[PDB]
Amino acid sequence: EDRLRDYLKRATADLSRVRRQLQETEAASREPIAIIGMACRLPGGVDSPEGLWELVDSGTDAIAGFPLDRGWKEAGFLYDAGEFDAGFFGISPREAVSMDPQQRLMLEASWEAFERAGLDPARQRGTATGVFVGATATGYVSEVPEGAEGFAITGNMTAVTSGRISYTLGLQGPAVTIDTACSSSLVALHLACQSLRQGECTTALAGGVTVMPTPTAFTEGLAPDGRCKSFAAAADGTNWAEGVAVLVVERLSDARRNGHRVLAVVRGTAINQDGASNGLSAPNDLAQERVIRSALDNAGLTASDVDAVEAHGTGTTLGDPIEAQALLAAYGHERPAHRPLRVGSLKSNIGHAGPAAGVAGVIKMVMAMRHGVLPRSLHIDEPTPQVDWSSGAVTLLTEPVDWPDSDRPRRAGVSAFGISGTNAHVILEQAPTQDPQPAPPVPAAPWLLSAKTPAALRAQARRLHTHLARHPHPDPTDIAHALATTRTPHEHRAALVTDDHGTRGPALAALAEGAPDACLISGTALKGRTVFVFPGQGSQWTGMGRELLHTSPEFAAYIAECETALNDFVDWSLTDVLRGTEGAPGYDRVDVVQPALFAVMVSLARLWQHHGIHPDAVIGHSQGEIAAAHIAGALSLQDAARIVALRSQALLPLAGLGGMTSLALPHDQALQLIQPWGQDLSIASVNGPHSTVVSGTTHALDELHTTCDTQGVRARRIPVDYASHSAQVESIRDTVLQAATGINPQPTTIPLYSTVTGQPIDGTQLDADYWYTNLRHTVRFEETTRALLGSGHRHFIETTAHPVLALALEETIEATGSDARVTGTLRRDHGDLTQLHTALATAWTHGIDVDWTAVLGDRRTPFELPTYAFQRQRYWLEP
Amino acid sequence: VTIDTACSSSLVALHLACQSLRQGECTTALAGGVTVMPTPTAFTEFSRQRGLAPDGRCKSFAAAADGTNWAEGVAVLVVERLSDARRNGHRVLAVVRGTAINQDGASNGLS
Amino acid sequence: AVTLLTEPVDWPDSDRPRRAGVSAFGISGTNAHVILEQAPTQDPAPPVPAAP
Amino acid sequence: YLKRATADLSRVRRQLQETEAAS
Repeated sequence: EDRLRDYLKRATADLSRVRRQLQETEAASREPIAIIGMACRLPGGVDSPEGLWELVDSGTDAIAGFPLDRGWKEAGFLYDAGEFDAGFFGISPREAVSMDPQQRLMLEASWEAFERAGLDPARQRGTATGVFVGATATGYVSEVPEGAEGFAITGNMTAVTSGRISYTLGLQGPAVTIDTACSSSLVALHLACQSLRQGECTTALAGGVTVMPTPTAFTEGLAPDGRCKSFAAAADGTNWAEGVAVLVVERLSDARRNGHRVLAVVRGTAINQDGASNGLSAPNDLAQERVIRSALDNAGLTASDVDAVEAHGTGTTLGDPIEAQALLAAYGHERPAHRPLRVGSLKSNIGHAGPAAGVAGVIKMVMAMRHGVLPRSLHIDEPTPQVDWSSGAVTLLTEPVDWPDSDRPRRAGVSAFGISGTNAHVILEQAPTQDPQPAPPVPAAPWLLSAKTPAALRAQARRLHTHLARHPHPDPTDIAHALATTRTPHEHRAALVTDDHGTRGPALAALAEGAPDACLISGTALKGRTVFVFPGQGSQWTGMGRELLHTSPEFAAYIAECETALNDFVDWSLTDVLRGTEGAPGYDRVDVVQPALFAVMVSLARLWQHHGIHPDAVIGHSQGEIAAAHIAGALSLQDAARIVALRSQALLPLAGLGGMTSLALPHDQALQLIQPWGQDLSIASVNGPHSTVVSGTTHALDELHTTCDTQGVRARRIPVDYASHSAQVESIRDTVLQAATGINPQPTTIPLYSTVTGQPIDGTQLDADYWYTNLRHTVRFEETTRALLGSGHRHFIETTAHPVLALALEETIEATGSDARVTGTLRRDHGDLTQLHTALATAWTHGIDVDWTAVLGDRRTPFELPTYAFQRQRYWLEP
Repeated sequence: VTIDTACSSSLVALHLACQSLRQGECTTALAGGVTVMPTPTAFTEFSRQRGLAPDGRCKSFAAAADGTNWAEGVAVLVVERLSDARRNGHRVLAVVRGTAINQDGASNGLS
Repeated sequence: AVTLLTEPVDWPDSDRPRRAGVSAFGISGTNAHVILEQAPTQDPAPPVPAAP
Repeated sequence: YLKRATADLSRVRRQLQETEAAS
């Protein structure tokens, strides 16, 4: 039978899906963990992973004199350990002074590591992000400011070194500070890897920090010259170093799925104990072999699969031989003698960083893998004779060596041992080849930049300019996506909108110096609700929407819907009118301009919503209230299209008998002037403190313009031959009432602030007589603006083809003294994506939240940007 | 591993011991915590923050609650996978069926 | 339905196993909760003379 | 023929359940 063939096909598919789920679940406990971001501050001016690379690549010895600015011969120091941007993290100067520099260093480094992971650290709030820190308590506070005693408690708790990161960034995964002495940061990496492999966290920070505020570790085997001569015959002790090093890790399957760039992969990790060693502080070769083999077993690898080790290599006579013996036994056998394990130690460059040493070594090996070179380990006069180097294939990195990647991925071990006896070994593997579909570019893609202060914004522009000059970079759309989706929008904002070449660079240089530029938009961001403004007459222009119909599929879809709704009440095609096709009527007719403006405003409002802008309220002017009521959910598209189409056709009998004029006078003075004409004239609208429109018969208006010519009053005749909002629309009252019959006025989903009543209105009240009243009586736009400002509205977006009420709104905002701001959508002869992006970037600049993925695309090839330009200040308790 | 997550340290230590056993890293584990106050510092510092009960009693969930108070102690557990306790013939005192750790995140203050 | 133990209460073994949660919160924000369950009830040796 | 495919699925389902329970 045929049923068995159909049954087998669906049954074997279920078996294939089940076996895959079994394989993925079994291997989850040993899944590779992607390293997606890193950050560090280490001796010798190191403040980034590339700075660390440039130090080891150039064989630099960072050991130098003790600090002169701490109230205390050479060692590895962070001379700027007290430099912190307290303002950035919401910390007061009093709280920052009594805060342990280890906590402060872990905050800036963690923010940077998330930025280098291509993650906006602010978008990590509410996520299952864990924080694992290896740290020990130091003598920063044994003298603190008065009242700052509460801050001294949390400010010097080792537990808060991890917890503070989770508090400041709103992370919900566990924050654990661990202390396994000089193996702490590598054990924290192992715990972050276990947490990710158990599904406890989605992402995690793993790192360590060391600060020596007082001279103490130097008093308690030290090298006389202060240099850690790792595995050298002249090895005569270790020396201590200050530092911070953190990583952002994630399950490799999640990094591939989320499109994060993988720097390297933690293939395996293991932790163990020396156990019964010959003394508590003494290392154990058998236990170090056991931890190396556990890391290999966990990685599913053998000794010959690992090319190099970043050894613990402190430079002590006790430790160095023991470690080399364990490396010779665990890694030196069962491998080609001509492919020996290469051994080196970052401690020869900067010193023993204690809790932070292990992850500082992981950062060094990730950079060695990405650069394809194994750098030299300093001060090796000869390989120490306390080791039998002939008993295994293990060689020291006495000079730099190239690292090939043709045959298989580069792999390296990183070790960390402690005085308390707990050991850690991690196995790193090169990031796999990332398979790139090339999406098209978006024209005039805005480049966003922001910072907490104006000085910091200038530094962001300066650093981004230097970054792009020193590095060949991808297309401007990839840089735009990285700036808009991988960086936090702070208070002081700037956007660069241009489709030309040779313009973004000089604009950044102008932004860095504080000067203006044509493509540069600046402003301070705002709390505050948003209002979509829908004017009536005046926003149209011949050719509006035609560029957007060709280049915006979203706008084309909304216009098409508007066309389907208008067809049942109109004898023309909306698409044909907007495009100006052969046979279509133009905007000279009231019955085509009002329904076309309705569709442009509705579609531009839906387009703003598509780009992530959802209005808290909507306001309309005369006809504009039909579009506003539709967006408000009160009127359906078919019902709103009916009212605007039939109401504008009802106006036709009034053609030529009247008009409208704008006066630069307040309402009371305009009403005082209009008196000698009685019902022939009416106050049509009151838009601002010095903007009133008057409407009536074409005879009384010509006489009124003659009167305004005698008195010093600015008066401009509106180009329309209908007297809307005047006693004349009483002649078409029954037809205007018929225009809105058979409508179902529904309740509002977004508040509609009526310009008929000056207050919010229930959508069910937008009945036939309401639409007659809207056309007949004064548009109280200023009063309704004043009500919106009073109810917390600070962003007004005119969803129009050209700004009409922007000056009036700004005039009202100035009268009330509010921080509010106004932006349009398109301008006359500028209805393209360049202008749409300029309006979006301008609105973003004022503090409105734009979904830049809807504008620039969901995914692009990642582009690493510089990290935040911290404006650090000195904070050091003087003892 | 020595854990410091302040007043949740030993319970976080138990969570980690449980996960270490679930991942096969350990066959058996010790999980616990210890507190000795050789100096009177915790009393002088937290009473300044008015976090301590004047009479010294932690009146858990009472209307009269007016602060906490410090105690010294040591408390340890020996844990093992339930399947290994049954196989090894060990007497099971109780089972840790579920465990979890997390963060307050963005709370109304660090403390 | 959460009541304080203002007085001791008997904890019956019948029906299902006894279960209890344990909480520990910290000043640094890291929380912990553990769920304990009663030892399973599914858990003839002749003597050895003069057993030391 | 489908008895072997169904037998394999019954084994894999049990192995998936007991592996998840072990975690």
